[PDB]
Amino acid sequence: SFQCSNCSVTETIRWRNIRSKEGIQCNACFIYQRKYNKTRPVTAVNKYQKRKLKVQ
DNA sequence: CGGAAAAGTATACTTTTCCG
DNA sequence: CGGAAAAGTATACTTTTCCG
Ligand SMILES: [Zn+2]
Repeated sequence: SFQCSNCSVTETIRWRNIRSKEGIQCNACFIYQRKYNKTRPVTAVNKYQKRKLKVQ
């Protein structure tokens, strides 16, 4: 176990330290940044439709 | 007030390393 | 030398806010 370089929560449902230099222990900083860094992959949107296809 | 897009967190699949 | 297990990586999928 390590720590995030922004969050800091030992109980990480799924880590992301990625042996390199920094240690993004959390899954929030990397995955949430999808839209906050650039154009989030439309892949997650394609399945997102699963909700939008039921009611609209 | 409702729906659409943003957002967020878990999970599913995958990989990398260690040890029998 | 290969299997196993946890971390890694990103999409999946449901909720919420906000504007039409
Ligand atoms: Zn973080």
